[PDB]
Amino acid sequence: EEITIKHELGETKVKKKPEKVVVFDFGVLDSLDKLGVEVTGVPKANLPSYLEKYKDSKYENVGGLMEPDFEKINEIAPDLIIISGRQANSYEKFAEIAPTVYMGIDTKNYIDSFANNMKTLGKIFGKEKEVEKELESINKQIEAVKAKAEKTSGKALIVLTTGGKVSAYGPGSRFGIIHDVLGIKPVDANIEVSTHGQSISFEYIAEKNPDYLFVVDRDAVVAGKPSAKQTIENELVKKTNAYKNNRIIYLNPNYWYLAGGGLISVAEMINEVEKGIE
Ligand SMILES: O=C(NCCCCCNC(=O)c1cccc(O)c1O)c1cccc(O)c1O
Ligand SMILES: [Fe+3]
Ligand code: NI
Ligand code: NI
Ligand code: NI
Ligand code: NI
Repeated sequence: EEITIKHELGETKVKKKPEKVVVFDFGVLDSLDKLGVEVTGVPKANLPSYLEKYKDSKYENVGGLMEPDFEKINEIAPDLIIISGRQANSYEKFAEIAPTVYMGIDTKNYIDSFANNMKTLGKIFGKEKEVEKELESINKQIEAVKAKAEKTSGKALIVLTTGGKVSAYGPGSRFGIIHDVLGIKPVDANIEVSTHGQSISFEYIAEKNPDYLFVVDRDAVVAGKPSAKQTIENELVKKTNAYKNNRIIYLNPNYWYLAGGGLISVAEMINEVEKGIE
């Protein structure tokens, strides 16, 4: 029983319950994990800590997030390839091999895109109720943090560290869920939305003077070398409220940077926010 999927990059006809599934989005991979859905191929080179089981030799290595092994993908001859924003530009290449669905998060409507992505997996795999149950759990999660949020005021800044440099995310960004969904107040509400974040210096941080400084150590997951500490915790940063209040919250980059938009990653993401402000 074939079905047709509409997505940002077009329309794909897909066999229901495809036998061989290749996944280039870790959110999706953690969602299929979460659902008991079996995958064939993953890019093992960038696997998140929490998805380390997909290193097993039962799974085919199809390369890296930025470096798909196209020849290997061909030899697998998958029934479905699922990609996201990091591979958007290779859509045609993938679609040439096998039916390819694109599943990205619209950051203007994080939760709505998330839900539709998940519901599309529900459809493809016959997992509609399991999906709805998980969507419901995250909804209650949100409301709770949404209450805890409104309890207090105090403004938040979201930063990312890569090689001693630091860049910022605000509403509508890849990390906007903090502001947009969970109801934390942004220290700067008009931050130019950018996939690796608006470049800034410490001069900027110790100015907007946030109560909460959410940090994402990019180097921990792209270099394998955590830098987040030393980049951040320096004189000019330490002057802030957040360092004095011990509210510099290092967010887990395995979830936040390599893998969001999945049943597991979004639940975990929300929990790191909750704990961050309790
Ligand atoms: O278009 C993208 N990157 C192209 C430029 C990347 C230049 C090199 N990057 C890395 O080495 C790297 C490796 C693994 C995961 C990443 O996100 C990385 O950026 C991109 C899109 C959505 C999210 C991202 O994050 C991206 O990057
Ligand atoms: Fe990146
Ligand atoms: Ni299941
Ligand atoms: Ni190869
Ligand atoms: Ni081969
Ligand atoms: Ni329902």
